[PDB]
Amino acid sequence: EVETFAFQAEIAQLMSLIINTFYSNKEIFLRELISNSSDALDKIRYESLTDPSKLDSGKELHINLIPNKQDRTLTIVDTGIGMTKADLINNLGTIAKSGTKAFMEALQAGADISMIGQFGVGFYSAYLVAEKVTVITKHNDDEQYAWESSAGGSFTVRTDTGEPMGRGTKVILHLKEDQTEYLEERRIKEIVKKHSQFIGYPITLFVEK
Ligand SMILES: CCCCNC(=O)N(C)[C@@H]1C[C@@H]2C=C[C@H]1C2
Repeated sequence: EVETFAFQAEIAQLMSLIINTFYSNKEIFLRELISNSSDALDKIRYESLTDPSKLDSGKELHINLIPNKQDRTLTIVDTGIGMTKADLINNLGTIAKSGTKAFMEALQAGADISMIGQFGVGFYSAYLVAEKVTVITKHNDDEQYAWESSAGGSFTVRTDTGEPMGRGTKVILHLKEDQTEYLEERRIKEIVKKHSQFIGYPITLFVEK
């Protein structure tokens, strides 16, 4: 059972600005997704201080970067707090509405797309490099869900049947044809070292076979 939803108008507007604006410094997408993973890990770490059973679904707090040249995908996996169905469908998009409006006003004032993180909507920078984004997520209080969008104004959410995650979030970037440089080990290392060197969780860059 796949449910289809319309993005809020302001968020659809942000995604098409991200997709259509000429902007060469696309690598900042990785910093934004890693920062998102770091916050999700902070959240479950804090919550587990007052309730250790919240780590029954997995004690390890880490971030994995998994390129796959065969599928042309880059996956960012974290074992953070995860996202409920209400998060995916409504809550997070609602929060993002005000940061979207502020971000788009700043861009009129001379700001540039690399400051998207200061407005809390860094996730959508994924569409600098991806034609389609799949997010698999599991929160302790909900089931495993798959969110997906190729932009164009709509996203889908379904219950996920694949491998159980335990807890956390997996962002699968289906890369545009001319953005395969972000599948290369030396390029990913360069970006992580430049923008994410002080992230307080182990970041493991997988290599391909
Ligand atoms: C925790 C790492 C992801 C942070 N998520 C966001 O910032 N969102 C706006 C959400 C991602 C999916 C698209 C919209 C919602 C659901």
